[PDB]
Amino acid sequence: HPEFLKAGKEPGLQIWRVEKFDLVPVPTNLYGDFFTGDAYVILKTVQLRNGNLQYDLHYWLGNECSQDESGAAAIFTVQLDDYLNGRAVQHREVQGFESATFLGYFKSGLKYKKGGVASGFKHVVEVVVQRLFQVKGRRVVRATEVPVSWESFNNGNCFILDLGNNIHQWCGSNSNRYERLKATQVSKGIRDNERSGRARVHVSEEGTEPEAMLQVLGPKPALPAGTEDAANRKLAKLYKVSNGATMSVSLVADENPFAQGALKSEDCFILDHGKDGKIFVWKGKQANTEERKAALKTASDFITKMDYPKQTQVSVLPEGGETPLFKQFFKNWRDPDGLGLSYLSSHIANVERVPFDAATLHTSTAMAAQHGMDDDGTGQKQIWRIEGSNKVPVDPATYGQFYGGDSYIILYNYRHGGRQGQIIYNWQGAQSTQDEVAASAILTAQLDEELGGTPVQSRVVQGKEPAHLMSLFGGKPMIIYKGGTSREGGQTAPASTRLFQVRANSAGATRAVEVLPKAGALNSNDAFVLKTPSAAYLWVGTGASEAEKTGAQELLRVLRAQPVQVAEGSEPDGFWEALGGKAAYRTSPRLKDKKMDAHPPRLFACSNIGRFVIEEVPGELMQEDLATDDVMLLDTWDQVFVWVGKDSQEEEKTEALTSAKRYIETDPANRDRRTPITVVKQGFEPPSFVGWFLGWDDDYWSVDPLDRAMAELAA
Amino acid sequence: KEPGLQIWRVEKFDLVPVPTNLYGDFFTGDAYVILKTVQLRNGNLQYDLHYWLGNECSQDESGAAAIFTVQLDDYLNGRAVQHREVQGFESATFLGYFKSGLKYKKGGVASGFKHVVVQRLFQVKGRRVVRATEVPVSWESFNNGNCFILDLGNNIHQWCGSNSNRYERLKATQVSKGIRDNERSGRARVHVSEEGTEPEAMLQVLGPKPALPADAANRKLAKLYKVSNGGTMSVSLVADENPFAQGALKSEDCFILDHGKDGKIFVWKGKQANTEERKAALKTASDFITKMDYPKQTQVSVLPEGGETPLFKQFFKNWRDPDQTDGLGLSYLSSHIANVERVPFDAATLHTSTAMAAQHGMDDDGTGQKQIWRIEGSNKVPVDPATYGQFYGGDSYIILYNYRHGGRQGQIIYNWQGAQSTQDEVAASAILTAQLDEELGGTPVQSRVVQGKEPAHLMSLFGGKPMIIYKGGTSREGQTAPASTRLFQVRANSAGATRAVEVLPKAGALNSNDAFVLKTPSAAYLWVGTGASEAEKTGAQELLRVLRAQPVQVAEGSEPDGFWEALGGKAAYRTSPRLKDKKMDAHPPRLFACSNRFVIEEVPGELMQEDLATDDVMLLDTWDQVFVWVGKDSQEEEKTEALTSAKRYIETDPANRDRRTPITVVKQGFEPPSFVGWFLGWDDDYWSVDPLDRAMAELAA
Repeated sequence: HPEFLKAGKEPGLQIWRVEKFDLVPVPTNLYGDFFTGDAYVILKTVQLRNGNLQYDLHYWLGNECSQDESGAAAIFTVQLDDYLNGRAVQHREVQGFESATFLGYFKSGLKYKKGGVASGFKHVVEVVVQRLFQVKGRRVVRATEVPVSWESFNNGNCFILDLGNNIHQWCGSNSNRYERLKATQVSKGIRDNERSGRARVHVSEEGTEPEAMLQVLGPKPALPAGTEDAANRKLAKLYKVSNGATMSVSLVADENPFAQGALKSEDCFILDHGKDGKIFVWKGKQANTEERKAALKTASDFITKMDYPKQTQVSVLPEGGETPLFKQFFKNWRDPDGLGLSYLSSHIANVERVPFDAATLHTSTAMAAQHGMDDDGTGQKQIWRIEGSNKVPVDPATYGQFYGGDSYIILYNYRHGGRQGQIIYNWQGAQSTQDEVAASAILTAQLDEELGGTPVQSRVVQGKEPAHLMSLFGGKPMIIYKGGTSREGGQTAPASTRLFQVRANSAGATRAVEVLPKAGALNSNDAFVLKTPSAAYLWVGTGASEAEKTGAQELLRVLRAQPVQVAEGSEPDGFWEALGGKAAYRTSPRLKDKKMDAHPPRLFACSNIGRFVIEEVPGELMQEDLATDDVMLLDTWDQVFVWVGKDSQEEEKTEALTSAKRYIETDPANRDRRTPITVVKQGFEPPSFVGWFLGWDDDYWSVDPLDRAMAELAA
Repeated sequence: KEPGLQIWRVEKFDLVPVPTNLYGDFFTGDAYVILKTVQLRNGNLQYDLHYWLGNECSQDESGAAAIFTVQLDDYLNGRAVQHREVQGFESATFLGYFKSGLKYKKGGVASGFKHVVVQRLFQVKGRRVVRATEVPVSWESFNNGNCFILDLGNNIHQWCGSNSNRYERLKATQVSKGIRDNERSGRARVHVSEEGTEPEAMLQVLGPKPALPADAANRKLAKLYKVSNGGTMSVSLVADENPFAQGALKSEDCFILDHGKDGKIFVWKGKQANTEERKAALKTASDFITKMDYPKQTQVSVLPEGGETPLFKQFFKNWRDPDQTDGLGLSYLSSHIANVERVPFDAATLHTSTAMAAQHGMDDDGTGQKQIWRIEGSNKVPVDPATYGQFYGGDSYIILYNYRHGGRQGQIIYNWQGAQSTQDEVAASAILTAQLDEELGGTPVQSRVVQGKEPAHLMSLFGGKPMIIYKGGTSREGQTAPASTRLFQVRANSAGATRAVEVLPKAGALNSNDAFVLKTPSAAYLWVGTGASEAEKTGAQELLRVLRAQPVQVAEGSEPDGFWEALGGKAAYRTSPRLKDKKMDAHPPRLFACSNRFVIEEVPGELMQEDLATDDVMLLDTWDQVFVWVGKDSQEEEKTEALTSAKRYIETDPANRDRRTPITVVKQGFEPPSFVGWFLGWDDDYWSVDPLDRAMAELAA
């Protein structure tokens, strides 16, 4: 096709409308307008850090779309992918049920217009206009063209009466303030993109309609009320498809942590997630082109076969160009092989990576975010141990040591930019008795309130310490003992033979974590420390580095022993006697600075009818999307931030921790239950949260966001 | 207990709450218990338990109140600092709770009067501590130096003597206004007047007006006794002379720090003293007051081991709490700085936060225009700009600095006095300093520095190059030869900048916190202690570039043995870590008025611009520096003794302060940022209206 040669040559967005089995370019100033009676093809091109080009191929089906118009669109998708050499990821998008990736392409929102080719309508920028859009949606904004009549309105939503030179935006009496804010975007969209600027926008609500409005629609009658999932979404299954060349499927894994090696390069599989709205088709590199080219028809037969809604999202992925959300259904997925990985998520492609440099940290929110460090860790701090129902100050000589039968609270003073903040780390030991971890959690909440509700609150449980917590002790390592307690009452005797993994972080800080002394608790990239009655070893891995060694060295200074250095694979035998054998340890290195590519951040909104629902926020992360009446989650991989809007309900405010946990337990990746949670208050966000938002503004909430909008680009 | 302040009146062996809007009214016939609760930055609660005794108080409710305070100190786990307060003689801490002064009312429980048709008369005395005493309704109560209030209920009549002072009339109006707002819930009019303008209402009740009427340098020496049997109490002197050894306080005993010549005695309870003896600390202290024939009003503080107040601790040489370099704060947090937000130093943002400037002694980044002269004979000689930042200890210099902070510029004259300069030359620099000041409008700040105790902001004036301070010799030209082996100490400030001070090359002159440099005939070391960061050793590097020698970097504890011999051995030095950030906690800033016999009076409570009296000379004692604020209408003698007044404040201090402490003279209307930044609520236009003219207008009526 002639358009295939214009396609995917630069990074960007291309949209073609399927027009009697031809691809016809949509005018760029009109991207995001779609005709309900038509089908389209969308190609998104991402630059790949290493200069290569990556392709997301969508087709979009309108509700009034003909069955030949949708078939043409699917044919073009298979054949465009083929022109780009199967390297692309494909998406089938149905109106109103589009995927998060697609929705992120459209910042001003989506508009669904009445008509299509069959009825003789076109995108063509002399405007005699009389449309009406019903605007709905909170994070994803959709304006649906509707009949121009009061019977189309309701007190819940915002409506737009487009009269050409004047655009009338009208807000329901029950329209929420933030919804009103999203609707102003579609209006300026009409003003700036369709009218090239020369048009004026008018805002009103019930009982304030201008005469222009009342002329077109008539006297206003009385209006009814608006009408707006669950958290099953953890389980998934996997099938092997057959006879792409009439379809039969074989179950290949029934629970969810999946064996990567069940993906045999000679076949095609279907990752089923239909109850959360998604199915994937995985194409083996050596599957026969008859089956590779029927992937989408395969997918729809499978959707019919299990009786899922026809709106279900479908993607097809080529072996080796898999997406993070596909890869996360599998145990320990790793690429067989540069900068960046398989897939670079579009919403984070624009982010410049910033390596760690401790001198300029106080200057970069991007460094603070990308490395999880609010400051060098050298500020003032206080450390307590819970004993019954009281905080008991820790012996300051032992700051940096933590016993796993205890629970601690650490109040820490951070400075970044020229700004002060506080963090309250609540560290919950693995054998801390349940009455004490609970008291430690309540004592943490009270301390936060006694200090004005502004300190960040971070729950950590032993073994999954956040990076910033390790950097609090000078250059000394955080030492984490398996059990026992430092309370004056019950000193214990430590174990016979003990083993300490000593890992380091982006900043050079170390933590020494006691693990069971078995050979299989070893990792290639860290230093370790064994202690027998006889001798005291300092083992060091091929991937270990010096600060792992400097760290493991002063651990032995505390354990009152003296080292015997040992390199990997070149071990004395009294050593691997001291573990009850030899087995195989973890050798595969760590993602380090590729963690952001493998697990990009994700922003969700979350709510509690007695059921927990989460709705993901598409696109680049923007402060604008932090609704002050909402509770949001920012899922880094290493940690989950919970951002509490000032005007959220107090039942949701005090559940913040539980919502994060319920989010983590229902994750289809089988997330570590110990993953740290960090609650953060609107107006007091720490650097390691704001760094992720290009365009954070510190006075943003000083003027109300809706009052700004209805003026700043209004008049 | 949350934070806040709670007052109960002791009524027939019972604790009865005082209505909170009447806090500050005390019946002269009653006794009261007062609990001040403060929050400690780490969230913890800190308790100050006072009981207060009116002059007309029975010995029985005065004993009831003492029972209630020891028993309430019980409920709070022996953690509170306790105080006995006697009418007219209350501690500074106590008086800082009552912003509008105290009121001493006639009556008590025995005569049947509570706090709950009015015709009383109050006499108002006092300038920093305003006390209003209820007096008989009659011209016989009046005099011409004080202010009086004739409370007629719906009308309140403030009357000012002709010889009363303008700032006293100011404090009287806070009393009047208080009565209006608190006792009459806003619904009353205050009527001010003087002699001859008495309204008819006043002359109707008082009749026709007849013709009317109109100690320091001791506080330095104290002693310390051991207490047994607090049965019949016996004591034993354990130290007789001011600076006390922390060790003398043993945990099994109780001690009485005796400052009776200055009106206070302390009781210190150890953790391991038996429990009867501790509950008797009030009674112990009283008998000690009897045995020594001290006035019955002598103030009494009882402290628990580990929660001692910073005044107490300053009677000891180098108090060091066993644990705290870590944690927020220390033993005690003085109530008046308990609201102060703590800025850490950040040079980009310094020009915005006067609070940062105060809290670290830095009026600006140290980079403005400067001129430096050296004193030869009786003249200033411009120093070689290429040698700026070097100072010889046989010279004295003057340094005129141009500072900008906020939107505004100001200037500081530093007068550096070398420790070996000749008396005539150092005295001449002081005369010349004050002359450079009079010539620049009288407005610059003048700061006197002695060699070896240089203030933080001065050692920030020289790019990133350190201040180098050689012990002897002279920049004038006759320069002589350096000593064969020389030891240098390199300290850093909170702004990163550093200062290199030559010391005697010995062992006790090492300091774990600092970089050092030692030039022997042979080699050249760069000993870097455990506590020294990277600005300390990048300081010590260009001192090696000026001495034109080359280094052999040595860390602490692990030193080649020719190092220790170019010293003459290895003796014991200081390992202590310095307070740095918690300095403000150990030594909170106090504000004083002085008059030169030399008398000083502390100003209680939160530091308030309002307390800076235009006809006064005031001392603001931060710890690293004494400010003397000079009121634009004080008398010329007071103005010209400002330096020597400060110098006398320092010699007479019980802390045995360092005689080399910097002194900084400051003029009303021209205060530097590192001074205004201690007064939250500072206003530049404050003096653009007479403070009494403002207050008698819109504040009152």
